[PDB]
Amino acid sequence: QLRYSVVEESEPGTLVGNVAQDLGLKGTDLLSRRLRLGSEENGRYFSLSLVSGALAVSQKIDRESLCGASTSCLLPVQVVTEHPLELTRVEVEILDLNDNSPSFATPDREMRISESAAPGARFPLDSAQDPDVGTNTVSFYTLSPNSHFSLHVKTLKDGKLFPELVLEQQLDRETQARHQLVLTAVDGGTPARSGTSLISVIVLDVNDNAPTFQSSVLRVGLPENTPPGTLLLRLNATDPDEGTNGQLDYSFGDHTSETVKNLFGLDPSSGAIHVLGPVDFEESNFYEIHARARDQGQPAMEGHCVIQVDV
Ligand SMILES: *[C@@H]1O[C@H](CO)[C@@H](O[C@@H]2O[C@H](CO)[C@@H](O)[C@H](O)[C@H]2NC(C)=O)[C@H](O)[C@H]1NC(C)=O
Ligand SMILES: *[C@H]1O[C@H](CO)[C@@H](O)[C@H](O)[C@@H]1O
Ligand SMILES: *[C@H]1O[C@H](CO)[C@@H](O)[C@H](O)[C@@H]1O
Ligand SMILES: [Ca+2]
Ligand SMILES: [Ca+2]
Ligand SMILES: [Ca+2]
Ligand SMILES: [Ca+2]
Ligand SMILES: [Ca+2]
Ligand SMILES: [Ca+2]
Repeated sequence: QLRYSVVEESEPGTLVGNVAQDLGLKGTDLLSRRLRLGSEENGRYFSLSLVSGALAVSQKIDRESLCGASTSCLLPVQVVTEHPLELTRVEVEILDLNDNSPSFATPDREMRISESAAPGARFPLDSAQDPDVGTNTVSFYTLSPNSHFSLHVKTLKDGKLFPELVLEQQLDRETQARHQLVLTAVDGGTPARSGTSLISVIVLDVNDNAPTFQSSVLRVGLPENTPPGTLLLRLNATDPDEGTNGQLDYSFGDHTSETVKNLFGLDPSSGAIHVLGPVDFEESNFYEIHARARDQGQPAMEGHCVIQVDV
């Protein structure tokens, strides 16, 4: 017969409804007819005033803990009167308050994306939660302003939100090896409550840079009486890649003359060039040697250089 409503989390003593008034009871009738609550468990949440005859909240009620994700939260109690005895079914509806804030699984989420990632590659994000119902749950997401990733949220047939990152511009570890992005979930409350997640995109290295010498061609001079052991020059090639792909070992061309191979010595590590044999100006007065730096990776890459030695 009787249907009342009360807002969730309301403090004990909050009026739910005037039962006695609705049942046509007044004054002595409340004690003559022995107004009561049923022996059911739902009497733990409510109190029926001996004086007022009004139904009130007995303890702070959490509709999240009661109904969960139900559209409506009904709490049925039973009112008992005597002389004559007659029972009244009372349904109290617990209305949803926007007292829960959007939450993420982890404050910080790491995403390891390869540098070679093609534009348009989609990267699903962990969805946020908000145990409130209606618009009091997660309404929309926002992504902090950046230059490589785009936020995309689509609504499923379920109705739940599914956020994912979209790569707008191609990454480059040699520019920045880390992108920190902030993912914010916001509910549709007024005021709106929120939660964040710090997404640190770790750009994984790709061997897309070949070694490079300081100069394309470098010419040097050498006296005709240069003693063996003297270092002519030190090769300098730089690879901006990381780890193995950035380290290199020097080498001569695959078709360097045997004369230049015996006369000129090199170091596959330092790149320093020493002379071993004799060097007469009458035999030859010019040498072009094909220098070559090669990085340790798969697929490997190599840079090339030509050194002109004048004697
Ligand atoms: C070999 O060449 C590289 C670059 O080609 C040199 O790197 C230097 O790096 C510092 C980094 O702070 C820069 O400020 C310099 O301007 C770079 N130098 C040049 C010439 O570009 C590196 O010094 C060279 N090594 C030798 C032994 O000369
Ligand atoms: C999350 O977002 C809400 C609404 O933008 C803010 O009110 C809150 O302080 C947090 O920034
Ligand atoms: C959003 O902001 C909160 C509070 O500053 C952080 O805990 C979270 O990691 C994200 O940066
Ligand atoms: Ca609650
Ligand atoms: Ca709530
Ligand atoms: Ca909420
Ligand atoms: Ca690159
Ligand atoms: Ca790279
Ligand atoms: Ca390399």
